[PDB]
Amino acid sequence: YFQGMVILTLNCGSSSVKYQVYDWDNHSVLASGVVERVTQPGSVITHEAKGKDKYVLESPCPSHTHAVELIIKTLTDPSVGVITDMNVIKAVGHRVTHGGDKFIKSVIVTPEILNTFREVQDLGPLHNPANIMGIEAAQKVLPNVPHCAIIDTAWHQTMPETSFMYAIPHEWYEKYSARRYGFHGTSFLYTAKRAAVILGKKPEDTNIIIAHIGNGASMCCVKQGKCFDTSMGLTPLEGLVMGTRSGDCDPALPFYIMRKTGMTPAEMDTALNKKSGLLGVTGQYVDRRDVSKAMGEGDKRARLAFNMEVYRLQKYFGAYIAALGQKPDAIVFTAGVGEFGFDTRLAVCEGLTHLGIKIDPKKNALARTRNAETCISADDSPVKIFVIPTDEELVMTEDAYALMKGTYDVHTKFTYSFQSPNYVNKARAEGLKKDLEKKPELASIVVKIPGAR
Amino acid sequence: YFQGMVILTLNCGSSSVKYQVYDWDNHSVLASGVVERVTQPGSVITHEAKGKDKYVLESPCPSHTHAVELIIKTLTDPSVGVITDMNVIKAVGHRVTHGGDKFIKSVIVTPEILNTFREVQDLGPLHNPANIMGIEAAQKVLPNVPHCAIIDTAWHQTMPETSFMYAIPHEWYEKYSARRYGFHGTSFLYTAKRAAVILGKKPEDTNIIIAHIGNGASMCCVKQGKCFDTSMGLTPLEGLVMGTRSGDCDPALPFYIMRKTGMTPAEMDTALNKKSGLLGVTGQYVDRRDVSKAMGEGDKRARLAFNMEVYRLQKYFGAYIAALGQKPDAIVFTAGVGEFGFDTRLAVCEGLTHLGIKIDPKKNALARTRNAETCISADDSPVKIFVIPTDEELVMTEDAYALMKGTYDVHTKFTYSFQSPNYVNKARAEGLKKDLEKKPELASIVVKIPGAR
Ligand SMILES: Nc1ncnc2c1ncn2[C@@H]1O[C@H](COP(=O)(O)O)[C@@H](O)[C@H]1O
Ligand SMILES: Nc1ncnc2c1ncn2[C@@H]1O[C@H](COP(=O)(O)O)[C@@H](O)[C@H]1O
Repeated sequence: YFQGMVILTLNCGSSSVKYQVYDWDNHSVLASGVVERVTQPGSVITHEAKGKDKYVLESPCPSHTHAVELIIKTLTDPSVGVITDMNVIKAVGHRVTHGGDKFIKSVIVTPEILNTFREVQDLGPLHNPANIMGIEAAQKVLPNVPHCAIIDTAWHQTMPETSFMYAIPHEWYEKYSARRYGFHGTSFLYTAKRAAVILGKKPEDTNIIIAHIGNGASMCCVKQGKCFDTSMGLTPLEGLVMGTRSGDCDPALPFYIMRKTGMTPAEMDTALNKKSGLLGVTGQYVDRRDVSKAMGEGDKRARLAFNMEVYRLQKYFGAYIAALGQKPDAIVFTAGVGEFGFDTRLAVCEGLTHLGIKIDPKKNALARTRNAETCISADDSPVKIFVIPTDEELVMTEDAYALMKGTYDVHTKFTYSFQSPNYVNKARAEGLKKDLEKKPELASIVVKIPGAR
Repeated sequence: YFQGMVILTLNCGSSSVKYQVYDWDNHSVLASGVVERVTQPGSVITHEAKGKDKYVLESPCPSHTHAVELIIKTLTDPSVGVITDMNVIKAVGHRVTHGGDKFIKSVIVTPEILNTFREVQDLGPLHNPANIMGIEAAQKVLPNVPHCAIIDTAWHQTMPETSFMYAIPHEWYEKYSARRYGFHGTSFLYTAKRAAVILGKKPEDTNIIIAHIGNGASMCCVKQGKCFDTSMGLTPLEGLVMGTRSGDCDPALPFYIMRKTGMTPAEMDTALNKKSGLLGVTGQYVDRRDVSKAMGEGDKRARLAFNMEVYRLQKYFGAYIAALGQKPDAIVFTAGVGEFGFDTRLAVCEGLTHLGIKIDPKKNALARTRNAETCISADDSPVKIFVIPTDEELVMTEDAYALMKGTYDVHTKFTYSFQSPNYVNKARAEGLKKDLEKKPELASIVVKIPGAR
């Protein structure tokens, strides 16, 4: 088939470049991978091409430009590559963490757009610099395609002022744009649209609450198909318990500790972002699998941490049920913990039965796959409970495709491929076939989508 | 009658000493008042004796000892006083803001207890110093009676670790006692016990949520008659919108602002505590009456601030309904806004009808008095809604009396006078008679107490 409508997506950190290559016309992920230790000794690419063994190569990358060059060379390599030449790529979608209130939707990057991103860099100091370095690097390597910014905060720009304002001097909002922004926007967008499909409803008629429980974790209250409130804040620090981030805390507690320790703001910021959360409570574990395993061995710090995560999730679900002003149609679990953490889901939902959230423990235990969307609520639960594995890369891919084509707009005025009842994820469909060979009962909880055939 | 069982209560700030004199055997408030501008030029006492006109005297008070001396001289004055001599006072109850996790209940002050309070002073740096100065001052003036500490954090010491732990390095808890403490403890204790009486239930069987909405504001989740969670934190900064405090905020937002402004921790702490909240949002108003009046004049900043307060209350009610694991028996409004702010109560409750909270707008509009406990829910509301004017001074009085007598204990093992169905507040009963002359319909919403006669 025609193989020339390919989209590259990139997510660049201070030390890494993650990539995916998507063939739009064949609706297929051709490859994904990561360059690690960028700007450091020992830079290395791990490249996973469809249908092939993992490829690993150490090659120095003192800059993000070297990392993007290594990716392109690997993608076009005759033996390990997946595209014939670099011109197969027709657009690049870049993750940008923070758009302030200057960006409500994805954009094609221009010099003026880059200047505007510099005006908001101070809002996302731990993330935006490397995101922008990745844009600048890829523009040098792939100069003849549009480079697009898909912005983690943009989804949440529908929040009303009563949700996004902090109770702080109004001058801090007016002069420094201090307000709630929220993150995980591409995940919430994708999962909100999938939830609407599963419910058989137009998005604008849906009222749902989504928990993106990854290493970073946040919740979104979706009212009439739009973000109404979300748990992260000005920065990704606020809200739920996370792997290494504190989430919610008395704003004065960091001062008490700074006085006690001698720490200064940037290193209190790093303690709250890199030494807190599950790692802080347990003293050693970041991954929820390790917390759950240690709890099962008797580790009281892990048992506490597990329960703190559960309790804060319960409180946020209750808060956002209140904020909706009505019973939600559904709650949604996504990201790694949401998709695999059956014990977290059980403990959360069992504490919410008086709010209409009735899990079926048998269904919940089966939902331990990335390859299917499932319904784990009891048949008569007032509120449906869905596990919807996310697809942030697809949002980035489709935004870049639609910006290149000229049809992209904000989601209240634009229709995504994955809003179709007949949308399929080819790689996940193949993985599901394998999952069903080992656990045939999983088929009983896969969602039944109205209008699909 | 015998007039010699008198208890003095004191609440000392950096610049003030508030006092009340309670005749225990005659069950009557003899006087209350305040010395203002203590340690400052222009110190002045305002003294309100039962049945007399307000008395005001300027008299210099360079120390809290001078202020306590001025109070005692005023109380024993032949013309404006209320007691024959200082030895009529048999005990003194002092407000202490922060007890850390070292105090679970009220105590008679000894030198060793004072040393223990110094170990926790760093947890309540804006409040405990003046509280302790007041104890030391009153011990000099009234050396022959017990001085008792009634501690704002103690009520909340029943919280379980899953509620009180922050997701921070465990060393900060272990080395610096960093955890959630909560405040308004005397108000929650009193109102929780009154709610149990009104419900006709033993306290240990009650599950209620109390909003103490004063200039400072916090909420308490009372599970089986004990605090389970509360909205203030390590310090009084966390949680609800307040007159000048921010309440909840991304812990990283103060760093973004400090970088932007040059402010240092103590002055960021003061901005968040003294220039935020309603004052920060509106730019000029602290008192909810001014916010509501300005909203009614069209002030968009006041309208925003009103709505932010309402929305955060809704979220906390939803969070604490979730945390209870069951429908609450009742929600309770108290303190000045809770007792008079009918518009706040209406807006909060109308957004919670799907959680069983159904206000009756006619009843709500009548509940604008400090002199009665009322029920403002619709007759068939799943969750009762009570307005219970608080009485922090009575808790302080009774704790001091019971410590002096030797019968005091933590509230799960001790019975207060105001747990009787037949408990009466004499001054409020007289004020209610006057309220009913002007608004006879108020009588229709006064609570009907099981077993009262
Ligand atoms: N099987 C599992 N059970 C529980 N948590 C998991 C599992 N697999 C991955 N995770 C969590 O998912 C996180 C990654 O999620 P994500 O941010 O969606 O990639 C990891 O840091 C783990 O905490
Ligand atoms: N009539 C009223 N309506 C609304 N709020 C009031 C009213 N009277 C007092 N308040 C609020 O109550 C606060 C004092 O409450 P408290 O801390 O309980 O003394 C004031 O700062 C006002 O914001």
